[PDB]
Amino acid sequence: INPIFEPFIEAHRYKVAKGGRGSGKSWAIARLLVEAARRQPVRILCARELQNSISDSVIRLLEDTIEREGYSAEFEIQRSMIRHLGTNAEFMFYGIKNNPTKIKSLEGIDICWVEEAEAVTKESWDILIPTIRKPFSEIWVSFNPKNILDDTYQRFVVNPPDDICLLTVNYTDNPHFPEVLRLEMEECKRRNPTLYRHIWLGEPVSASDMAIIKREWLEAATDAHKKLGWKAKGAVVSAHDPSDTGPDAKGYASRHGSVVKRIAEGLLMDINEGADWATSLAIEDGADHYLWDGDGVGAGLRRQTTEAFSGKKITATMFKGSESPFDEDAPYQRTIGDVFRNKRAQFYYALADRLYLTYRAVVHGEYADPDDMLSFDKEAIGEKMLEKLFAELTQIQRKFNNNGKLELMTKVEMKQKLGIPSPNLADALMMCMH
Ligand SMILES: Nc1ncnc2c1ncn2[C@@H]1O[C@H](COP(=O)(O)OP(=O)(O)OP(=O)(O)O)[C@@H](O)[C@H]1O
Repeated sequence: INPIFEPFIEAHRYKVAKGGRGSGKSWAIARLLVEAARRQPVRILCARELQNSISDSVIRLLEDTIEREGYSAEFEIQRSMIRHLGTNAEFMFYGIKNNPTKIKSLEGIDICWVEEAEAVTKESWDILIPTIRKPFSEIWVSFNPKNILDDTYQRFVVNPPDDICLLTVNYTDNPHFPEVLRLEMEECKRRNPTLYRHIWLGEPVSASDMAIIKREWLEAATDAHKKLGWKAKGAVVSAHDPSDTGPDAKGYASRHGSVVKRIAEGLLMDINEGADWATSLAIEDGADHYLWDGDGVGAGLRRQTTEAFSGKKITATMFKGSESPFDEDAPYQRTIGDVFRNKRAQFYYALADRLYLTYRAVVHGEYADPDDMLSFDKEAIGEKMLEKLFAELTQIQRKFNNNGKLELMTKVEMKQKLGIPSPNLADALMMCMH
């Protein structure tokens, strides 16, 4: 048996293994679980978040282990069950989303193994954990970490329970590391160091220290006009971000007063189609104002935009983020110009203060004028889009400036350094602060 896992044979209420791909932690566990089964009448539940059929489950890998060691002649193998013929030990495999009624009813569970545990939401941990309540029962947990603010990572790494054996492992710890995987992993290290550290060295997605917007604010911000009770009041503003000539997706944002109402992504579109797209959406959303990025490829859109808005009262404006700050000589509320390097920084910061405010209002009770907060309308926007947006905002980053000014990493630099695509929803949403 693979020696790092030695602490698991001892008796802990919580046994957790976290790591990257190819760290041999599914194989090891299936091994230990099998060996335990040959020597004790243990009822072993194997639970996952989603199990739409039996093939999604860890049964195939227990059949493979069983055959690999040569134990085949000891076990009974059916469709949804494995049983040891001597000890009478039993494996069963359910999904926590599919059969919550069945999982509460189960009786006498000694060992529960959650696998692919990173997908397991909080509502499932709350349903499961009490059901494994026999004394000296253990709950075994394997997982690759995604975001640092997901429940599973919170529950065991951040705010651990009592009696936890926490093992960390990478491929750097796998004695039998297949070439099939060594290949995928070398390709990755070279093409995208940042995705590599996520995937293979199992480092979770966390807030950078240079980040201007906290995830928590965004959550707080969601439906914050429904939580504090105030309505969308103001002009409607729409923003289009034309992206580039690359694969990256076009952005459109839009709000009514302090409430954001549409976040749309524009796909498979050139500059003019993309132009026609956002232009119609701004008409559709009854925009009073409509801006767009002209810094790059968007510079020549001007004529096509004003022609689209002919007949309607809609101000169209080419926004340039690299230009000096709006009202740069005005004092800061030391001048504006002293404080921001360009309009791009100015308006991401407007956004963040707005967010931060709402967050203080929603979460600590502190008053703030609804004209100063920001609220995401979840029904309007639709949770898919909403999530894409939140993933992007939280990567917007501060970079050093030699004159003490506030300045952001440019989209090109984020793409180059973070290996992420261009944050065009964020950039579209940012432009709405004007
Ligand atoms: N004890 C072992 N003996 C032989 N090969 C092993 C052993 N442990 C791991 N391996 C090899 O390393 C590979 C990775 O194993 P495993 O699937 O457990 O990794 P994992 O941590 O579950 O990764 P993932 O997160 O992709 O599920 C396996 O396919 C296997 O071929």
